[PDB]
Amino acid sequence: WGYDDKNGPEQWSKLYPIANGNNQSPVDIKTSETKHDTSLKPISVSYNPATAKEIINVGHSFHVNFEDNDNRSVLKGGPFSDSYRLFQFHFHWGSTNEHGSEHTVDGVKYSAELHVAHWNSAKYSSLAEAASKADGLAVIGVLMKVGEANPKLQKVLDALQAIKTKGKRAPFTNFDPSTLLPSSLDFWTYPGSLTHPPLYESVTWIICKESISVSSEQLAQFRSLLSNVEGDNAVPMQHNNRPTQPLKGRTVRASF
Ligand SMILES: NS(=O)(=O)c1cc(-c2nnn[nH]2)c(NCc2cccs2)cc1Cl
Ligand SMILES: [Zn+2]
Repeated sequence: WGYDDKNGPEQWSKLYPIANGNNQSPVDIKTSETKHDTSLKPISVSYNPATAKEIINVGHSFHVNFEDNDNRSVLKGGPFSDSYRLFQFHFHWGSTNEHGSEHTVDGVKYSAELHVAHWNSAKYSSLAEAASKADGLAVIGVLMKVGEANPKLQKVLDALQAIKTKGKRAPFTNFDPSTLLPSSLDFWTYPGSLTHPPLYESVTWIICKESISVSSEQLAQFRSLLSNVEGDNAVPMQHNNRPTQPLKGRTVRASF
């Protein structure tokens, strides 16, 4: 699976027919159609930098994975009664600065998007159990607007040189990804899906109102990762953002 013409978002529905389901992600958030929900509590994140484990080139992207054997690193609040356990963060980007976010806001496309992913450790005992459950996953999305270089990305960007080709992996330790979140945690929430196969409709999306910055040159560092395995002809990871999907009657709630 990838973002090419023959393995990309338009091809996913042949093995994953949920791609055409009613709770698919990402979406365009129309702010005139959001419903302010008074019952939404503030997002609370409390992550232990010691849970940072590994950075991996997965061919179409890179993932930073976390130790998830215990509740050292948790998300609570917002729409949730259950505590969610941090397990990964990653980014999405586009071929040029003009697009690359997954979510849009009032049709506006940003240059990239951060995803911070968690699984419901109150109700389930593993990511594998949680992955397919309607209440199983919680992902914070942060829209990334091209502009000033973001110094909080530095450890992540410095690590990429050790995972240049598909399947390379390296230790990635002592990192608290709450340092990447915007200063305001005002958010939108809706019920949706993984944005990559297998596209399970198991994700409660938390989309931050406030963007964070990224430079043109930092985006170029993402696009210079290689989708090929070592020794093959180099094939840059140009883009990995899924198009926005129909809301199909879902309501986006606003904390603000
Ligand atoms: N983009 S996203 O909706 O945040 C997302 C994307 C992926 C992905 N992207 N590439 N490969 N996997 C993912 N992988 C881990 C899994 C969890 C459960 C089953 S597989 C988890 C999340 Cl939440
Ligand atoms: Zn993602």
